[PDB]
Amino acid sequence: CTWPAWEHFKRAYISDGGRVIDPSDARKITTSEGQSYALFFALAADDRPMFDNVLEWTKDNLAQGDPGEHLPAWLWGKKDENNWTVLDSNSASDADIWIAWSLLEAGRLWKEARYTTLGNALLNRIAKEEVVTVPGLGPMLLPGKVGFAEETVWRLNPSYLPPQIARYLTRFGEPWTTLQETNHRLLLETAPKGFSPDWVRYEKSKGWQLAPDKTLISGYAAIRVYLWVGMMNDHDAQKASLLERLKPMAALTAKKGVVPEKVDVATAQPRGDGPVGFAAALLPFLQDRDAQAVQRQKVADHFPGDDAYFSYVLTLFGQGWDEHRFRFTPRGELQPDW
Ligand SMILES: OC[C@H]1O[C@@H](O[C@H]2[C@H](O)[C@@H](O)[C@H](O[C@H]3[C@H](O)[C@@H](O)[C@H](O[C@H]4[C@H](O)[C@@H](O)[C@@H](O)O[C@@H]4CO)O[C@@H]3CO)O[C@@H]2CO)[C@H](O)[C@@H](O)[C@@H]1O
Ligand SMILES: OC[C@H]1O[C@@H](O[C@H]2[C@H](O)[C@@H](O)[C@H](O[C@H]3[C@H](O)[C@@H](O)[C@H](O)O[C@@H]3CO)O[C@@H]2CO)[C@H](O)[C@@H](O)[C@@H]1O
Ligand SMILES: OC[C@H]1O[C@@H](O[C@H]2[C@H](O)[C@@H](O)[C@H](O)O[C@@H]2CO)[C@H](O)[C@@H](O)[C@@H]1O
Repeated sequence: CTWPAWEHFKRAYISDGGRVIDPSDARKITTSEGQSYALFFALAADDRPMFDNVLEWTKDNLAQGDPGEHLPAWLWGKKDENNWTVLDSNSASDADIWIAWSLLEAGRLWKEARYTTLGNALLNRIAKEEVVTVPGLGPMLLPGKVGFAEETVWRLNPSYLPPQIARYLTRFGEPWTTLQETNHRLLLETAPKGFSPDWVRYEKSKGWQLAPDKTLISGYAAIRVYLWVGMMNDHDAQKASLLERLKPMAALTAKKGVVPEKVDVATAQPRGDGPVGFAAALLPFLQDRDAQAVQRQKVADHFPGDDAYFSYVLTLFGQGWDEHRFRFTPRGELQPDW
């Protein structure tokens, strides 16, 4: 029947009108990411009323009524004391992808063609507006429709296309067929010490820009890479290759029992202790039963409060998967626990 942590999330973080609010920002923001994760969780929980409430808010307030015609603006909130509105009209493609996947899986599982039609239109718009062929790489997913592509340099975010979602989307043909391959190579090629970067640049005639840099780190974006990989179905033939490349994050977490806040991608040097959400995010990733139980204790004893949006959503994914609240099939479909 119910998923208690999701029920609490609805009460503490989602407005009556269907917007996920990050309370830690003075502008009391909603992001397209937060909306997209709420759609996913509502679908996993078999919660069509909240799915629809969140979807309608997203459509009307981020997408000018129709995500098939307008990619959702990524940031919304208090712009001035008399104006709650879009704060940045640019898209975030990780959210766009999670919205598209959630609509397509809701349409399939709830047998609702309206969701399928909207998911298809949004997917097509993602391909049109934030997928480009990068010389040397092929088709790649940009992090947003503006701001990440210049004539000779591009910036990517390895957390933005979960491998299981890339595998699911290949059913729609190109560019998704090729994007699944370029995404897999992105993940393998940009983790030279086994740590995936938050953001990474590719430069024409030069390749991936992996030199040591205080900004080339596995942090609050890339923690999601390990989470997505951990939640891949074991029968996905590529899960093993990704676990093997990212194994240093598992070995480092097991060593002192603390997920690092930031790891230098070029040197593997860690700094800081990650929040509880990082512990939960590694639950599906850690294959060793003892290392995973150490992190489980931290999530149990330091479960995120109502002032911790990001750790809460990482916990709904990571603890949710740890509790069998949802699974992915080998093709990246939702295998629901309804
Ligand atoms: O125009 C001046 C300047 O713009 C640069 O492009 C910007 C672009 O204007 C801006 O919209 C975009 O903002 C990103 C933001 O940095 C990013 O953090 C956010 O990502 C979401 C995502 O959903 C998350 O899951 C995770 O990434 O965090 C947030 C949600 O919390 O997405 C927005 C939208 O893409 O950043 C661009 C690059 O900085 C130009 O590059 C520059 O040349 C110009 O000078
Ligand atoms: O016109 C564009 C869309 O506007 C939607 O209404 C928004 C209001 O314009 C906005 O003033 C209000 O802001 C709220 C905020 O939701 C709430 O969390 C905060 O505490 O108080 C603010 C001020 O009341 O948000 C709503 C959306 O939540 C229309 O609903 C929509 O149809 C229309 O397309
Ligand atoms: O880009 C990753 C991610 O950051 C989230 O907020 C972080 C923030 O990056 C960090 O500066 C702050 O100190 O802690 C929080 C998380 O505990 C943000 O909420 C996400 O939407 C964003 O995707």
